[PDB]
Amino acid sequence: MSKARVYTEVNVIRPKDYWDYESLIVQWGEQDDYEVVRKVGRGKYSEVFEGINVNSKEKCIIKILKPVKKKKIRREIKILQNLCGGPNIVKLLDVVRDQHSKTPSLIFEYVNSTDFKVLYPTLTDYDIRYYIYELLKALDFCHSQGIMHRDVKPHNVMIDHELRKLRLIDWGLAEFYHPGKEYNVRVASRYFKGPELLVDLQDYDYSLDMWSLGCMFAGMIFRKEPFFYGHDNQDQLVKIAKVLGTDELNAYLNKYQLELDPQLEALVGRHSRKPWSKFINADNQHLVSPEAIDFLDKLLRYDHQDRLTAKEAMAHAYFAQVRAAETSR
Ligand SMILES: Nc1ncnc2c1ncn2[C@@H]1O[C@H](COP(=O)(O)OP(=O)(O)NP(=O)(O)O)[C@@H](O)[C@H]1O
Ligand SMILES: [Cl-]
Ligand SMILES: [Cl-]
Ligand SMILES: [Cl-]
Ligand SMILES: [Mg+2]
Repeated sequence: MSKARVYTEVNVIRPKDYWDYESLIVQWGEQDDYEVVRKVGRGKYSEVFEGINVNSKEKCIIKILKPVKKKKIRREIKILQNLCGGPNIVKLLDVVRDQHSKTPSLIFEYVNSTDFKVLYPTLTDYDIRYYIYELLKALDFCHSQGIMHRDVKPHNVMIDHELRKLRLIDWGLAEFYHPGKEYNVRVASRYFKGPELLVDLQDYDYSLDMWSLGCMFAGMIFRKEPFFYGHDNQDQLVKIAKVLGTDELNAYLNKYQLELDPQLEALVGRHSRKPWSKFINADNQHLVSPEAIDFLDKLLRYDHQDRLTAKEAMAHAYFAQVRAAETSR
């Protein structure tokens, strides 16, 4: 079986009540202490509003969880409480519920987000280095708490470009890492699913989040988001294989003793690894550097054991000056 290279035993050492979200008894707050002000988003499982504290009027975010199973409600709540206060994690402020319908609501800090479709074309070489570093600080922290995010994507990375604050949000797909556990591969979003999700490798770890970050980083520096534009889960692996090459995919399949479907094998075919320099053009050359390619190259690997950890990534030469500006304080 496969185990994480780092933070392998966190949930083994911690007391059971840290990761046993099934047995969590929520201590709810007064639900009438908040009221919606304007609907701000939606989803398959919730409907998030810009709320407002009834007293302070101070704004917030009210994520009203739809009829989901109580086991998944407790999981997201327990993860948000374990990660509260960590660097660049969205701050859970309160947890309330109706008392009549038992419908729960998660109260978050408000973030003056700029949607990635609007913000990303205006990001510079320095902006990308800074924001990816802030996102790496969030991933390293949650990995150090024995938790995988499993839904890293631009829609879940809130950026207030005026204050240059970043917040990793949406933890409804997050899970505790237990060594040797077989997880559901129906996680994350199509364009950011790691190869392990597309080949049914169920004993994945924190490195799944590093692949998703790699897809984001590729789409940013090449100004081609989504970078792997697959039309379904099978075509997603095909889009990956024509970039990374099939010969390293075959080695990946042989190592973990996996096998592709007869149908999927016909679509993947045989392909040479494409050099990252082939994706440079006049519109994105100002964002692409040799350090950027080396850092990207060490994230997008079939074998999840060869991907950089978050801490290994923060130490890459691509982030040298960002660390210089950070240590100066
Ligand atoms: N703290 C926040 N501040 C501002 N907007 C927020 C905040 N949290 C969430 N949102 C908005 O709400 C949207 C969806 O919230 P989210 O927590 O991802 O619910 P969701 O149902 O899990 N979405 P999904 O990825 O489809 O499952 C985001 O894309 C933002 O536009
Ligand atoms: Cl799940
Ligand atoms: Cl290259
Ligand atoms: Cl990590
Ligand atoms: Mg989301």
